[PDB]
Amino acid sequence: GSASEQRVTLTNADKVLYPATGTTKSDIFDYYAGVAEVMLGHIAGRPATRKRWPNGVDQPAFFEKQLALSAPPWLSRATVAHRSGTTTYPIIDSATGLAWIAQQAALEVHVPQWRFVAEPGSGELNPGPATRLVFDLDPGEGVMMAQLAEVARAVRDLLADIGLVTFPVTSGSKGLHLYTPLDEPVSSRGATVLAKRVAQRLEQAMPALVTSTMTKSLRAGKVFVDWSQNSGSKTTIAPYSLRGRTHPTVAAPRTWAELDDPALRQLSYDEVLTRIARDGDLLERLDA
Ligand SMILES: Nc1nc2c(ncn2[C@H]2C[C@H](O)[C@@H](COP(=O)(O)OP(=O)(O)OP(=O)(O)O)O2)c(=O)[nH]1
Ligand SMILES: [Mn+2]
Repeated sequence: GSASEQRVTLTNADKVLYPATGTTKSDIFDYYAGVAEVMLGHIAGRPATRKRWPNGVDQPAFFEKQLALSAPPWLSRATVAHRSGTTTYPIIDSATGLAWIAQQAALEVHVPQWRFVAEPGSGELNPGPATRLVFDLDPGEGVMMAQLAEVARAVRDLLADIGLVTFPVTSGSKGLHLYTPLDEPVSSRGATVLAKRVAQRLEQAMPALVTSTMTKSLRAGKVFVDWSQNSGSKTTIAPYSLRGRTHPTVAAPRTWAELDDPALRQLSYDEVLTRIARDGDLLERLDA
């Protein structure tokens, strides 16, 4: 047989991971198979952080970064050297990798905004430049859909001023993520400076509606435009990832027109599958 053959065996297919909806391991396994083609492009080359709920969303969960030796040997992996040590992460780059994610009850896949880059001579994978910016728009107390959308459109307009395109993704939880592919990749530190400059410019433009800082007392009635996830040490829920919440909602790509809907809400995994069939990947232009 082939040494590099990728195989995953689904166990406990009937096990309910979302008690509120009765969503099972098998549901999740089929979901990740269903979204593989559109999901993979946006996690390719990135260290994948997992959040796992072995007995579902009403039972304890844990983040996992290092790839355990018990994990399939055929999974791609690469190392990040940080201040305190060294971490070797999985890189999910095949449908069977996503099958492994399902089998792990890794409901959530989280990635940074940079990709590993192979050295010309050595071929060793090392962290490379940011390929895209992400903004996390977190609505504060009492912020309406009209305001959050208004703020998203303001971000998009400022980015267009600098020749960039913006893609909205409702997070699956409470807020809204905006991605923009960089014309020239730049260091994560540089990406973070740029993202910060954008958030501060918007805050200057609409200080009643937007904050660029974490400070808790300034949050009420404002959208927090979080630029800090562009840090190379930070990770953000991957597009098409499930969320480990009461319902199986998804970090779902949207159209700008959809954000114009006052009835805007998070989308469930079944809706996301139907939308892929109809429209393909709304994020097709974000990566590759
Ligand atoms: N403890 C821990 N926290 C993490 C890690 N990676 C990311 N986080 C935090 C920072 C991210 O903002 C967050 C990802 O999911 P959250 O629900 O907290 O933020 P998200 O923007 O997805 O939801 P929202 O739209 O604000 O309701 O988790 C990690 O490895 N360990
Ligand atoms: Mn948020």
